[PDB]
Parts: sequence; C-alpha cells; structure tokens
Amino acid sequence: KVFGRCELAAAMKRHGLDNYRGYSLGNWVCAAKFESNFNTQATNRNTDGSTDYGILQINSRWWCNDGRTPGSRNLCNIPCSALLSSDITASVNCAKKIVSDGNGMNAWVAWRNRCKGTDVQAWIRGCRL
Ligand SMILES: [Cl-]
Ligand SMILES: [Cl-]
Ligand SMILES: [Cl-]
Ligand SMILES: [Cl-]
Ligand SMILES: [Cl-]
Ligand code: NA
Repeated sequence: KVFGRCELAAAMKRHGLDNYRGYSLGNWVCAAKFESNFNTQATNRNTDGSTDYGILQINSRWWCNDGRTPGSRNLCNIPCSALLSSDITASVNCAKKIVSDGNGMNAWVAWRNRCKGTDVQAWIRGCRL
C-alpha cells in the first residue's frame, strides 16, 4: 500500500506516535517519506547482507527475522514480512521499541539527514487529524 501523506499521518496518530518519546507527528511522517516514499512494500538490501523492510525500513540485523541474516537479532520478535503489510501496526510497535533504545530517531539515517532540524510540522499541514 502506498499511503497518502495525511492518510499516513492519521494512521500514525491513531497508533500513538504523536509526541511518542517527544517526537511530534511530523517527524514520523517525514521519516516515512524519505525512507520508503510511503510504500509499505519497500525493501532495500544493506552491504552487510541485512535487509530493511517496510514504511520505516526496519533492519533485519537487529529487529526482525527474515531467515537470511546470519548472526542477527530479532528484538521486535516478528518476521520481517509482517512489516510489509498494508496495516502499519507491526511497523509502529517495532518503531516504538527502536526509538526508546537510547538514540531516539537518529536510528533512521534519512530522518537524521533530511528531517532533523527542519520544519517537520509542514508534513502534517492541512491534514484533518
Ligand atoms: Cl509526499
Ligand atoms: Cl509535527
Ligand atoms: Cl536470520
Ligand atoms: Cl491500522
Ligand atoms: Cl530523544
Ligand atoms: Na534478524
């Protein structure tokens, strides 16, 4: 599923991401835009053989099991394929664990390079929330 901007904002708000660990909703929408272009089915392989999955590009090196990342962890206790669903619940619940692990949203490289320090409120402007 390719979400619209305001559609995704509303879904993320319903799932408790607005101001989660102090990160306003626009931060999460901005991260999803540049990680996946709002596409739940996005995948990208990393140099070390791990793979990033879904709307927030969660990495199999630490967070999910895909059966092909030897020596990795599965800290969200899910198959990585569950992060490609049109229902974003699994991605949101795993993202909550990630952002709580000490480094905040700096875990998302695209957030650090394209959202951090910008006017992220623009990403929810005009949306009925
Ligand atoms: Cl957009
Ligand atoms: Cl915001
Ligand atoms: Cl594995
Ligand atoms: Cl949902
Ligand atoms: Cl933080
Ligand atoms: Na893994």
